[PDB]
Amino acid sequence: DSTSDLIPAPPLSKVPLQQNFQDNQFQGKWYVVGLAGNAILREDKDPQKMYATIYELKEDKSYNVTSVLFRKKKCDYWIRTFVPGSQPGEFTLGNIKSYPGLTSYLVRVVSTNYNQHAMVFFKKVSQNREYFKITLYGRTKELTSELKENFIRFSKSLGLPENHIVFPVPIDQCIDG
Ligand SMILES: O=C(NCCCN(CCCCN(CCCNC(=O)c1cccc(=O)n1O)C(=O)c1cccc(=O)n1O)C(=O)c1cccc(=O)n1O)c1cccc(=O)n1O
Ligand SMILES: [Am+3]
Ligand SMILES: [Cl-]
Repeated sequence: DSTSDLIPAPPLSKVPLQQNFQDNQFQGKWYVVGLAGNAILREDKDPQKMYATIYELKEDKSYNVTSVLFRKKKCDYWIRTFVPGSQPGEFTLGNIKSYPGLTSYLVRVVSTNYNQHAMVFFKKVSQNREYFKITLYGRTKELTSELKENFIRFSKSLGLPENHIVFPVPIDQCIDG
């Protein structure tokens, strides 16, 4: 039992897909350098820490995707599968039935140059609520003011105000394996 209120998800027409997506080149470790979404809230008290996400391309061309987070003084690992969707660079979550409440989960790689930066769009419906986010990935923990501003401009184009955009603080624990 609850009430909640969310900024509506954008139409998918407003979310570009990276042209000629190269699944092999996208593999390896990415740091989460920016986050924006209808459940992202800039929280001064307890700032969001950076985490890392590792993409491994399997034989069947799905990804095994592993996120590594520092929480409660430990390294925490979240492993899931991205299954190729309706065009290259688009995916759905594998084994959706195994996640209670979850009815849909879409990933779309918006842009990347494979060896420095990427922006990836996610949309999920859980308990009948529609969440969306944009993740800014870096191959390193830093990215430029310019790239941050581009991410902010893109996020705003999807209806997000500035207080729904955060830049996680770089850390050294866990994520530099
Ligand atoms: O609104 C979104 N995100 C911002 C709030 C994140 N958060 C606060 C942080 C929680 C900490 N964790 C979660 C790590 C563990 N997770 C899970 O066992 C899990 C299982 C199944 C689906 C799923 O989504 N998760 O996370 C991350 O930091 C983390 C790292 C990497 C990828 C990732 O996805 N997460 O969350 C939430 O509580 C939340 C609210 C609403 C939806 C939602 O999925 N989550 O996780 C969102 C929109 C659309 C797809 C989507 O996956 N997300 O997260
Ligand atoms: Am999530
Ligand atoms: Cl991620």
